[PDB]
Amino acid sequence: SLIRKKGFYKQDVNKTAWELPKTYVSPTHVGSGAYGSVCSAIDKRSGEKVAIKKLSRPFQSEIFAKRAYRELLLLKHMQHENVIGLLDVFTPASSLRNFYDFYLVMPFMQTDLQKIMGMEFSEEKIQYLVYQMLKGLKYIHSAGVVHRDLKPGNLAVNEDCELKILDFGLAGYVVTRWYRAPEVILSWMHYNQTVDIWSVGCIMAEMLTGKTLFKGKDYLDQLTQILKVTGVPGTEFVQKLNDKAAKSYIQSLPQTPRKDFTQLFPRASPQAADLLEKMLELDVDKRLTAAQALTHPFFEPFRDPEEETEAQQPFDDSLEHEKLTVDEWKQHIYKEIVNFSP
Repeated sequence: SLIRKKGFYKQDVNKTAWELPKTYVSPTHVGSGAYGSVCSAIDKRSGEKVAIKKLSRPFQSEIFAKRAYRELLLLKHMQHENVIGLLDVFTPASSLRNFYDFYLVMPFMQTDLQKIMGMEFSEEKIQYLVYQMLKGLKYIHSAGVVHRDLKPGNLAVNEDCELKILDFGLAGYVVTRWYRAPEVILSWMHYNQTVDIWSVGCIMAEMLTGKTLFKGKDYLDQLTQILKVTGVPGTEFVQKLNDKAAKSYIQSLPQTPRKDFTQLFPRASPQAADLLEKMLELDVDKRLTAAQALTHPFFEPFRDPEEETEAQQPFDDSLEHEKLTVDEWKQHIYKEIVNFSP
């Protein structure tokens, strides 16, 4: 019968109370978000700086509980240098009655691409960063997991430009959708894993030019911006649309041809423009996969096939379809926390 597990101490971080194991010291506020908040801390077992995410009221609803469970399972499953992973998971709770939240411990990353975007990117820096993005995507895709909301704010980077993908596998009024694939925005055919490769294309274009590639105040406005770049698609593509109205709209447009991408991107190398052309492709069956993109000459200076690993096993969340009670989800989560091993 306890207030918290032995070896836990209570401390305020960013004016909220955290409960941490003795082994994590000097907690320092990093940020507050939609599902929790993050601090940095020193693991006195090594002196390594780590990030700790405190989940905020994950058991407030079945929705939040389910997301918390899936996130924990996803982070545990993936084992790849360019995919954010878990060093540790803990809760101060001593029982289910006491179980209100838990904490994820992760490699500390200084910043993210959104924060350093606009700063000047040599093509070498773009090669390096995009290569790492694509290795991470190859890996999660190979486990049957897509990101679906890849954007610069989800790409963590450190001082050495090492990169890790955040917030994968967890995907109104007018939220920004600048990096989302057209087939997702318009739901005009079913998407495959290359939805994320569209996003890579958008992010790479922005690193090249300094400007967001596509914006728009509504979906049709954004589509108009996209077609300025892709050209109005022809017969092979149009036949694949499952939205009759969208098809008719496309067939009724001024039928403006695509590219030249070396003209659209006047400062890009031929290999950069060629890769962009193959990622910013409306046809989801022709768009490059991550594995294919990694073989492109743009990455020749950095390519190491040995680093381009696949997940040995598919991500398997049996309870993904299940509708359980918060108490039931708690037990599942509670169990998953105990079983963890670094």
